[PDB]
Amino acid sequence: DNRYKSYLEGVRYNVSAAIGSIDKIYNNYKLFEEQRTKMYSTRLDTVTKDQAKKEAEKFTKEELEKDLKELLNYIQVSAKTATNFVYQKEQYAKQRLDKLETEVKTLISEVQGQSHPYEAYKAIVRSKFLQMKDSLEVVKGVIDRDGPWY
Repeated sequence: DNRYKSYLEGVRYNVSAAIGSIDKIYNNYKLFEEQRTKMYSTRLDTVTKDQAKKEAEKFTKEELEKDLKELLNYIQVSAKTATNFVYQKEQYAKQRLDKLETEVKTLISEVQGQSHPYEAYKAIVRSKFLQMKDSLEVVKGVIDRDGPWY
């Protein structure tokens, strides 16, 4: 019905948003790591090291924690709406979102434990983080299709 379409539209919206968060954090980590390496390089001059230090100092622990909180919020709202997908073609999305919610809660718990930006990033971009985009893309494929599942 039209109510079900509204549920699909909202989950699609939030899962896309979550994937944006996953892409943002990972890329922020990559850039942070690149700039940190430069800033401590033995083969680079002070001008270059200085610029790297300035770019590295922008990656705060607070931005990461807020990014993970945003990610959790999009996923947890989606998981609740996805109860409606039980016994429907999109059902597989419900279990995957519940499990992602649990996993992102763990990452937030990790980031709080750490005090410095680089170590917080290093603690959270590991095995389970690095499968999250793939899992959300599985969800996306379940909830937003333009033809059969081949």
